[PDB]
Amino acid sequence: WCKQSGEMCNLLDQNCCDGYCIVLVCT
Repeated sequence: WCKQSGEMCNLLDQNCCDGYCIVLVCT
């Protein structure tokens, strides 16, 4: 269950598909 790079993410518990969470959106 990955998160599209650009969806709602978390700065401590993010789970982007293969990038990182900045501010409030995965990349």
